[PDB]
Amino acid sequence: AIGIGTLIIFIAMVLVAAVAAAVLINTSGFLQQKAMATGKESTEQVASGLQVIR
Amino acid sequence: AIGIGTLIIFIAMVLVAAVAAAVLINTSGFLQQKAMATGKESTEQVASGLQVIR
Repeated sequence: AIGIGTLIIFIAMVLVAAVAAAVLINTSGFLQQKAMATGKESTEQVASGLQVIR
Repeated sequence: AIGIGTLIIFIAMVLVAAVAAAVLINTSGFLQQKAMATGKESTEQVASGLQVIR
C-alpha cells in the first residue's frame, strides 16, 4: 500500500524542519549577547574621561 | 479463481490509504492552532510597553 511510505517520509520531513529551525534559535542566542555587549561597551567609552584642573 | 483475492486486497488497500491520509489531516489541525497563537502572541509582545513621563 502507498500509505505506508507516505507516513514514513512525513516523519523525516518533520525532523529535518526541526533541525533547520534549531540552528536559527541557537544562532539568535549567540548573537544576542555579542550585540548587547558591543552597545554597552561602546557607550561607556564615549561617555567617560578625565580633565586636568591645574 | 483469481478475481476473489483481487477484490479482497483492494478493500484493504483503500482502508490503509484512508488511515494514512487521516494522520496528515489531524496533524494539520494540531499545527494550525499552535502556529496562529505563536504569531499573535509574539506580535503583541513587541508592539506594547510603558513610558515614564516624569
